[PDB]
Amino acid sequence: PTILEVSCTVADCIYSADFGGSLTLQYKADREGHCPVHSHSTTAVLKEATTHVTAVGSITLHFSTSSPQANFIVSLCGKKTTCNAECKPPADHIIGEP
Amino acid sequence: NNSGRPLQETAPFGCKIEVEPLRASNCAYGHIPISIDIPDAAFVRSSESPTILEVSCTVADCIYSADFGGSLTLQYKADREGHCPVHSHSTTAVLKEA
Repeated sequence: PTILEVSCTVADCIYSADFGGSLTLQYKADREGHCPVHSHSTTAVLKEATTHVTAVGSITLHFSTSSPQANFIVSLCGKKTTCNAECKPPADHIIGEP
Repeated sequence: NNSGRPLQETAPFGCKIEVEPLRASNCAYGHIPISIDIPDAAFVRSSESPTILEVSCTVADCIYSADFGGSLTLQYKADREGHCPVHSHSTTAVLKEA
């Protein structure tokens, strides 16, 4: 399924080792399938890899970033959209994760 | 004979003076800073609680008072049925429902 029109709306985000960022992709596609989602930046990584895509709807995804600002392109079945955000400093000081 | 009035009828801020031990109960004054470490079990990731695509607010007739005399309506669009919390981030407004 090659999606037709997708847009990105980013919720509260934070730059830390843990997955302290969330966003939503509002998509309009043509078939029910298993589209692969990805991040096209070196300073952001998603949690989910393959997401069930419907005809029209939304998908919520998580991400971790190292930049103070989320200024990164997310790709869904090839279609690219630039997510613009503003991530605050982390609340914690130390983590048990890399 | 010249004892005057007791402190029960003169203590400001409406603090009820009680004895054994001497103390003032329900003395409403100032603010207290409270730091709460909420357990990690209560929190849930954003992918479970239904994010809402958009919300529009329409305020009905209101009177600024102590009682919950003001009303409003929120037109919401979401992707799933859930139990969302509602808050007012202004200092001069509070909500009956949370």
